[PDB]
This record gives sequence, C-alpha cells and structure tokens, in this order.
Amino acid sequence: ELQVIQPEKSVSVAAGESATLRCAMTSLIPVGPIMWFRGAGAGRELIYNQKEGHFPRVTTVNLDFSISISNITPADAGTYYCVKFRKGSPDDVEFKSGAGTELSVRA
Ligand SMILES: [Cl-]
Repeated sequence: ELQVIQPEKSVSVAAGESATLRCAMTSLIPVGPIMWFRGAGAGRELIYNQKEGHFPRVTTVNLDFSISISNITPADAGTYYCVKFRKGSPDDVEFKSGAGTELSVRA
C-alpha cells in the first residue's frame, strides 16, 4: 500500500528565510487529501490543505506534496507531518503519516 515519504528528518532555517518541507506519496490510492500539520496530537495545527482553507504563508512546490512556508520566525519551530487521508463519510480518515520533519530556526 501507499507510503508517505518525507526525505528530510530536519531542516535548519535562518529566521526570515523560507522553509521547504518535502513530501511525496508513493500511490494515488486510496483517494483522499494530503495535508500538512504542525504536531501529531489531537491538538495538531493544520498548516496546509489544497482544496479548502486559507493558508497565505504556504506555497506548493501528482505525487509531490512539498510546500514552502514564507518568512520563518522562531515561533514556526516544530515538527511538521505530511498526512494522507482516505475519503470517508461523513469525514475523511487519516490513512498514513509521514515520519515528520523538524523545522529548527537559526535566530
Ligand atoms: Cl480509493
């Protein structure tokens, strides 16, 4: 079945630069959205979703789900996960997560 590839375990970024967070899926099946989160708890923060939501700091770089986050500050430090969902009803359901990429900030 599908695997989620986050080739970087960590990215060091100087404050004020952009951060590139890389992700690929190995398959298009099951159909469902790919999202980026900061954190892996229930309280994780949605960082990017393609079809819905407003994410002004995020640009996408199909099996490539890599993103760029503009103007990084120390507050952006954390671990970022690229997560595949399967379509569900009423809600989509998490199918697989990438390993996470830690964003560290050089102040
Ligand atoms: Cl499917």
